[PDB]
Amino acid sequence: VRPWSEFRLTPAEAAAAAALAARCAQRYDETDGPEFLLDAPVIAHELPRRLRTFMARARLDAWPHALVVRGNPVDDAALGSTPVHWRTARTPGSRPLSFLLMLYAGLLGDVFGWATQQDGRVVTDVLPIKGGEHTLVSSSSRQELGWHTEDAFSPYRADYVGLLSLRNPDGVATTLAGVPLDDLDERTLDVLFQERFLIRPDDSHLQVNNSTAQQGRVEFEGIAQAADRPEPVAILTGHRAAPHLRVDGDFSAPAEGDEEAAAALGTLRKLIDASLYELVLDQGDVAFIDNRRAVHGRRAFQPRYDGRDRWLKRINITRDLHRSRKAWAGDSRVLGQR
Amino acid sequence: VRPWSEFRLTPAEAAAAAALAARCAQRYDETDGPEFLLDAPVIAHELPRRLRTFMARARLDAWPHALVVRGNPVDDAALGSTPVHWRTARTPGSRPLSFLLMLYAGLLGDVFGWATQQDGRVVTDVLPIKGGEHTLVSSSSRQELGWHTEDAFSPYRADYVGLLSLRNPDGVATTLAGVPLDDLDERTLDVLFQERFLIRPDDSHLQVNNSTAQQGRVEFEGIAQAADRPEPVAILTGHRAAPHLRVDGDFSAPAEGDEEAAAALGTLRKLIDASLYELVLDQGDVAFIDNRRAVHGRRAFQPRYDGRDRWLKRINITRDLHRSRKAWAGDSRVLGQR
Ligand SMILES: NC(=[NH2+])NCCC[C@H](N)C(=O)O
Ligand SMILES: NC(=[NH2+])NCCC[C@H](N)C(=O)O
Ligand SMILES: O=C(O)CCC(=O)C(=O)O
Ligand SMILES: O=C(O)CCC(=O)C(=O)O
Ligand SMILES: [Fe+2]
Ligand SMILES: [Fe+2]
Repeated sequence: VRPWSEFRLTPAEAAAAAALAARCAQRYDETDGPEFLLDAPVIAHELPRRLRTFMARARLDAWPHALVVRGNPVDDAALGSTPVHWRTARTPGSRPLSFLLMLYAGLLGDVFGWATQQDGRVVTDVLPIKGGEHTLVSSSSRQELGWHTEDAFSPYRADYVGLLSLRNPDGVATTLAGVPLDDLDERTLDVLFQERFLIRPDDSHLQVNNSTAQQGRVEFEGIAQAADRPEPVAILTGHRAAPHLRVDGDFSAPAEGDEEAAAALGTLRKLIDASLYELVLDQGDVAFIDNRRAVHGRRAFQPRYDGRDRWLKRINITRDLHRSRKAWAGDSRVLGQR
Repeated sequence: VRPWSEFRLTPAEAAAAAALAARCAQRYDETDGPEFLLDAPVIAHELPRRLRTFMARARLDAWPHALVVRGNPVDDAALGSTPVHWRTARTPGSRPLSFLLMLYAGLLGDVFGWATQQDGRVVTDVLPIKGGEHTLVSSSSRQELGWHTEDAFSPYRADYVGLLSLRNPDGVATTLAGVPLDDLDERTLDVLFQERFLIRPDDSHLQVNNSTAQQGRVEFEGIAQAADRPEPVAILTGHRAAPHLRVDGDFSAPAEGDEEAAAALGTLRKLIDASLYELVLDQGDVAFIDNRRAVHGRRAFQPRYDGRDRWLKRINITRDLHRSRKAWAGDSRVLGQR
């Protein structure tokens, strides 16, 4: 069995999808422009029908932790070297694949970015940054990226996180875990459903991990409020037989002095640690991780820094953009508050 | 200006959409079968491109209370007489248009029904029922159907309510109103955002307005719990500059003894009453009402009972089916709890 839903493109289907993305790259200036943001969901209707059927059906299944699409061709010579930083990572060689990721994402929902993450970009980059090996952000390497709900601190966090592997020569594993419902006793479950936990914003939302500019500066103040004064929230929500999950192994805490909540979180930690499994995104594989059913991370790896490091394109997806309307900057798709 | 977003099909576009719906009616046994429920969203990708662009873009706009599509051809001779009851309302003449409504709905989200409403049907019927002129349900006529959020009692209520006019010879108006934000003072607004109100299920969820059978019987018990023991909820949620609305003019009440909450609800009533406007769905018009931004109703009218009464097909749409997973019966798209 597999805890995720998987689809493998035929070479013909993969070529057709690539051709469509290349056409988009020819017609539009960038992926994050207002034009392509609006058009991509409709252009995505031209993708191979079997893939559209998979994405429409698999999203509605009750069980999978992710939707995985294998077999998108990538030519390393055409792609070029892995960027040394996300700032300069919008290379011409990676451009068609960025368009491709957004097309696939459009079949699942409304894409968006954060003003406080990688300069408000919608399509972001995951790659190892020299000197940042032992950090809590996606550009880490030597230190394992601990399991987490994406942007757990925020009520506007994605429903799906898309990851497209541009290259991964050494097969470094993405980690995943669902709610450990087979082992959570009812008392512990009861406590996890109560608003007795604190969840602060991760380090990617700090100014230090963004470019030196006034572009999207006011949104960093809302990150500070979330870090300094986190209101108590629940870890589990919804149906007790299939709960949605909101937790971060490195940024979650119990409400101050609440030892019963602490015990529940401690138990949850051990159960997620013990059930954590691996998904290897080989070059050309795309995963859309269900950010409500599963937490995810990335195994520790030794970075190369020789031009062929592991490199993913990444995108946040929500089923309903209007859920985050308080955090809207304007007509843009870049979220944040004060 | 218009408070809703409007689209008029060209005759060619309308004919193409009709042709697609007719093809679906030929290929599938019914609209509510598991097959067409799953396929309709992908088949909808074959609708006229200008319409798909409208639906993709208009849904993301911040302002409209509804998305209105004009100009679907309807032949009264082909359609046949208006049914005397919803039970027998799945007539061959109305079948293609039911498929059409579901195709359009598939562009906006996941369709669903309620076990306690019209025998769990996904595509439901709005028509006057003889002897039921002065009721609080959609089959009323002589008594105005007061403004309401659809299924306000439930946290699984639709994001969009679709209404397709099969006929409306006397131009009876659907009523609509947004949040009266131009007139709500901040104190009143503050109170409406607090969990100080009760909202009970409407009369369409009662057993008396469903067929005599054991089909979907356990779900009526959850309706009783909502009616007997309503937990306090808010009327307004989300962004204060653009709140989402949850209210029913005939089923909302303040929390017991809460006079400040009562004052706020009383004020809201008068402001919605005063700002209520009309939308006439002529034969062939389809409206997708934003059930979070607007309340809606229907003007009082004199029923004919001569075979040509006003008749709509209706459908509930959610942006995320998994929001209601506690209320899932099984793999079906019919909601309810105990
Ligand atoms: N436990 C954690 N490391 N949480 C933060 C995860 C990494 C973060 N989502 C980023 O893009 O950098
Ligand atoms: N205030 C009201 N009348 N609320 C109930 C509205 C009618 C209900 N949605 C039905 O289908 O019959
Ligand atoms: O590198 C990976 O596979 C996971 C990256 C990740 O968790 C993130 O960017 O949020
Ligand atoms: O008849 C109309 O136009 C409105 C019907 C309605 O409000 C409903 O069926 O929920
Ligand atoms: Fe992540
Ligand atoms: Fe209604």
